[PDB]
Amino acid sequence: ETLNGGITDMLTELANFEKNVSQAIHKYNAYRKAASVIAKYPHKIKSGAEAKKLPGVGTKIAEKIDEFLATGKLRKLEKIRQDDTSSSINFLTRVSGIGPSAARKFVDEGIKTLEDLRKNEDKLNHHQRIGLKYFGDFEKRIPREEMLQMQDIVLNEVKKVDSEYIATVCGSFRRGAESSGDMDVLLTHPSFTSESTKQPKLLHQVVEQLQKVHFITDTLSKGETKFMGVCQLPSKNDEKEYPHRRIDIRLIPKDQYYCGVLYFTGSDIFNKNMRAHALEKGFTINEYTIRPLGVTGVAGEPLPVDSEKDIFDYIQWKYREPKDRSE
DNA sequence: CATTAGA
DNA sequence: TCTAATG
Ligand code: NA
Ligand code: NA
Repeated sequence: ETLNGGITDMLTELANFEKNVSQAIHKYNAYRKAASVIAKYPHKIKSGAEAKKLPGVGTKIAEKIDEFLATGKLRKLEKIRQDDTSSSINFLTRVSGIGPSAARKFVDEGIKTLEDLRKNEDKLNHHQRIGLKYFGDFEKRIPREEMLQMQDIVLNEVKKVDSEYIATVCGSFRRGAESSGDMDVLLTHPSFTSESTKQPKLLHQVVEQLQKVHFITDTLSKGETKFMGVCQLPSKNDEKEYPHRRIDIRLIPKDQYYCGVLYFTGSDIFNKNMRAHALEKGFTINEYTIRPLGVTGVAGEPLPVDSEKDIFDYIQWKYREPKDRSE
């Protein structure tokens, strides 16, 4: 957790490099398994050799470790930290819509900057257009103050359109959290579940609503069960307009909401820990259901849920207010 | 680990 | 269709 601090960090920088700049899924995949294990290691690594005895630690990394342990740095790490090319890809990538592949391509055309981007806005697709457009706001955190307002909006429509809707703003927001990255709306409706052959309109219907009123301002992607867009709060009595905010609405078959919802609300740790428990308690949890574990090895059969409670019960835990779904 | 775009 | 990107 700290005794292995730098080692793990160098390792991740490294891993990251292969992954992004180079197309080195393997090397990259190496660095991380390595960073995973040294992290677990209970002791202060004193040398490559020592490290080396570990699984995943080949000679390649050991070597790296000594140098860093030796001198407060690593050259390669230094060389890469310097390089404009690689530097360039690390940057472009921030653009929502821009991945590594695209990053490299742009770079090799000479697109390195933001401006560069604008000059060749033509070479960009919609998503990437909007990513570039809202570059600034997309980087900014959402205050809970704002969150509440937004939420309030979405909840109001959803209902106005159909009363039978059920929306849940998941995430950290849902976990109390003072700020949030974007907003997630868990959507479900009774007339939609596991089997009931869809109702795409069920999604569409509301998307449309949000837009009609101008909450939704852009679409990154709209498909039958997953919308990806941009939204924004009505800039009051002027002098202050709102930043454009990332947003994701998604249709869920009523018979899987609470799992979905439990799940999405995290925290990543709570899940696992919650997940790990259902296992002893003879279960199996995942993004959509909970199933009784059968001796033979495995076993199925989707236990029925009407609240985040039911699920708890099943595994006989204490209902944890999301506030405390912290870990 | 899945759903959407894209070309 | 593959492949890329976000979640
Ligand atoms: Na080894
Ligand atoms: Na990006």
